Amino acid sequence: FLEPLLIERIRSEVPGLAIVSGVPTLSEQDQPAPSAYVVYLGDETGTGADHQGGQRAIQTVGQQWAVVLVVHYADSSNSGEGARREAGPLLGRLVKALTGWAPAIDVAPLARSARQSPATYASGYLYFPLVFTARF
Amino acid sequence: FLEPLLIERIRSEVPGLAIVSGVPTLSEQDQPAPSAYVVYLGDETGTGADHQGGQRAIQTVGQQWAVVLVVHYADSSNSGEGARREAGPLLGRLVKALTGWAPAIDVAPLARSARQSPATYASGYLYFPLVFTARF
Amino acid sequence: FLEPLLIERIRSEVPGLAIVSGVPTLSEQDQPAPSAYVVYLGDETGTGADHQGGQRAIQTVGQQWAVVLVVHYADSSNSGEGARREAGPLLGRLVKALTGWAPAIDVAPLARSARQSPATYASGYLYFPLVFTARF
Amino acid sequence: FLEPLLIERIRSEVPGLAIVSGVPTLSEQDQPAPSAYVVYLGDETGTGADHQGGQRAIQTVGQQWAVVLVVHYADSSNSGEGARREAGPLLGRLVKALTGWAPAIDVAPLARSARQSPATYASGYLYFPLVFTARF
Amino acid sequence: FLEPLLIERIRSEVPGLAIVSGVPTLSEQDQPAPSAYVVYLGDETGTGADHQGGQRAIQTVGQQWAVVLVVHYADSSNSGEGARREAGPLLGRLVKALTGWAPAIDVAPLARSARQSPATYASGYLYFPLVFTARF
Amino acid sequence: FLEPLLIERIRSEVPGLAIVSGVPTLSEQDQPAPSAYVVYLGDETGTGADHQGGQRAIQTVGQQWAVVLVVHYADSSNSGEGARREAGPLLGRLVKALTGWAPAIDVAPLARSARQSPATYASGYLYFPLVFTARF
Repeated sequence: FLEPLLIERIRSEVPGLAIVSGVPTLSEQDQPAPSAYVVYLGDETGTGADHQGGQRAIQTVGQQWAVVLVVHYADSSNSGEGARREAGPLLGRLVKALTGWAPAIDVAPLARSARQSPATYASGYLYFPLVFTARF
Repeated sequence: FLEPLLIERIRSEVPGLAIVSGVPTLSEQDQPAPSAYVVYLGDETGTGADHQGGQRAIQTVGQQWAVVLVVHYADSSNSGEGARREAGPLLGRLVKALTGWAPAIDVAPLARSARQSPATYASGYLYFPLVFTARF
Repeated sequence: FLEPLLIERIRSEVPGLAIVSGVPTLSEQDQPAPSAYVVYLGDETGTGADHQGGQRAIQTVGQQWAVVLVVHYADSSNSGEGARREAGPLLGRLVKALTGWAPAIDVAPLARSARQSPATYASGYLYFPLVFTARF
Repeated sequence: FLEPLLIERIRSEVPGLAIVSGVPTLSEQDQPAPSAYVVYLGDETGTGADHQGGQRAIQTVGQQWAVVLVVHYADSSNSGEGARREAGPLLGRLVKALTGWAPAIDVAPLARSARQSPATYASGYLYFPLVFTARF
Repeated sequence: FLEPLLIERIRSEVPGLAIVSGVPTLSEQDQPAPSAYVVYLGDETGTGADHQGGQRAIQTVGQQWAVVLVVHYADSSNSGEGARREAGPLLGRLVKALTGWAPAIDVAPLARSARQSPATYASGYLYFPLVFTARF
Repeated sequence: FLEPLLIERIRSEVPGLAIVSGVPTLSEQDQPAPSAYVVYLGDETGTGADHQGGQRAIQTVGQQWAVVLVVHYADSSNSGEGARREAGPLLGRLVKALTGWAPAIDVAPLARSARQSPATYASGYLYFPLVFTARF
């Protein structure tokens, strides 16, 4: 219950052309700019372990959080050259800022996943079903 | 089955500009005032324990209850400065009045959660998936 | 399979102004009169116990049945004074007539719940998620 | 796989005024005649018992089948007098013809339920959630 | 992965009047001809047995497949005489051609069910919820 | 998280007449060309085994991926001659390129299924519910 203090800098208006898009199916044909395009998948819950405490019946609630990549630059049905090759550094930047960059945390792990996040394509332009953990 | 006696003062017409809004997705762009914006999540049920009694097959039914924060003041895609920093006292007020302030209760715990209620943002303005327990 | 014989008197046309309303979301703003406003929640089923018999594979089927309270008299966003305080006797009348007043019953318990039926408000006028058992 | 031979007489055009109604929510206000008004609930399945055989992986499949009663004669919001009191013989006729009257059956029990079939009212005119077994 | 070689003869344009109907609710009132009217129910899956192998994590997947009978000849709300009595040979033909007539099969059982396939009527003209297995 | 490097060549614009079709129900009557027509089925997940590791709570996530075949050439309600007989080599090409052709993979098995992928027809022209594994 303290993430906003760092979320403020986590979010930095990634797209320069998209304005008031309310970003978080994709168009892939008329998007003004390659915005972050965050997505939500689900949640993780469990008890009967170190997560659960005493009063208030709360536990360390597992949280899910994913993103969608929209570049379509150098990849317009030609080949996957420049779609993720350029994203690599961008993917690292996104995964390091939006996740893994947490405030002073005691019971808020803010789990981050640098690797082991497979993504498969479809629709003929670009799909990226990212899989990351939040834990908070 | 006695909460209304204190609910009467729990609710005190938080918004001064919103009238007959039937508050309990959000707009985040044309809301007249920062109302309480309460939300409902689910329920908790269980038997075979101290909750269950004899006749009437009733038990201490776990109840879920959450809220949504809508301020968008000092936080208009600029930064999370003034969104929750000002809410902190307001969040405490809300969580202490709407929850944890119960009448003479014998089997109505009215559980309250001051901490351990994480919230994540999205849509580019403000999201707050509050997680609180009611137990009644 | 004999409840109608007493249901006939259970139902007595509670509202004097509402006519052919087909009562069993609520409006809370243009309702002519405070009708009973019965609601249905679900069912309870189980076997491998005294409920199950021999032939016909039938058992004492648990039945769920609830009501909604619509008074909005002395409680019009002012305070919860007169909403349930006046309902108390009315709630007892409803729960004693509609439930617990059964015909000659051998395997039809017709369970009734005088207490332990919590209700929470929302929408800014009145909500009452009653929880009662029927067992038949 | 032989029921039609007796279904032919099971069905005998109960309503005299309803024509091509395709009977199997109810109106309760403009129905020409009190038709049978059969309804379907679900199915029952199980293996690892005498139901399952050898080849073809088939078993004695439990089947669910219910009916809806629509009389609204002598019961028009007045009282439950003549709604089920007259139905009693009619209910027996329906449950004995539509169910329990099976052809030469070896693995087709065609279970019938004379009693233990509770029904609850609602909507202000008449409801009858009949519960019967078919087993085939 | 070889069924088409025999499916080619399995399907033989059963209806002579229905053209480009895309057959696999029914009308029962304006159908030009009594087509096969195949239907799909679900699937059967399982592991940890002889079905599962080594690589490719595949197993002998249970497959469900059913049909709907539409004759309405000699059975037009009169009686079930000629609806299934004439279908009997037709039902055998359908169940022997569409199922049980498989190519050279090693791990494709193509299960067939001659008997033990109950069907119940409704809607006042004809219903036939056939239950057959495919296993492939 | 490296598949695109080979996906780039996996996808090679199979249809020559279909342009900007956004391929991944089918029409089967006005399709310009026999495109790949990939489909998605679901996912496979599991823990408590060699899949799960230490930090990041990730595991070798099972992935599902299937295709739909649309040829309708030499098979136009005549017979299944030329529908899959010609597809055989095409099916092998598709299953070898789109699957089983993976980059340098350490924890990305990219499972491929040459056989044991049954497909059943329906709708009167062509259906092919392919079943393949991706594991990544």
